[PDB]
Amino acid sequence: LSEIAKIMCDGTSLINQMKVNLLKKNSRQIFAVALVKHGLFSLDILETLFLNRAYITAYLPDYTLAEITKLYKNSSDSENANMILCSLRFLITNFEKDKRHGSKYKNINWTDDQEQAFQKKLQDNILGIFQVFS
Repeated sequence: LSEIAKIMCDGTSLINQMKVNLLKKNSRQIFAVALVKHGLFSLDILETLFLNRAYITAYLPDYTLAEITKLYKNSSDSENANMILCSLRFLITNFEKDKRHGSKYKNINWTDDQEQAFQKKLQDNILGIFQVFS
């Protein structure tokens, strides 16, 4: 209810309505990203993450401003801070996304197939992210 505690002071009764929009209005990605960096990459939990308010329009945009902020956490004991994000680098498309490979991405291991595949995919959005950076 911290959000409910935050939304309450955020304005009276109509706040419950603005609670749903303002939830993802800022970050549906950084929210995911920090969470994806926090513990779990599971899309089902990601659904259950935003299912606590009010469909896939949240997970649709999850593919671009999104990918950027996830790369802004890179900072031995912090060696996995890269790994946790490094695993978030492998995972991508709807085929690979919609399935339990989302929980298998963190199993990295990394296929030699993708090694040339996502390099094409990151280079697709490599320019867009800097358009957000710059």
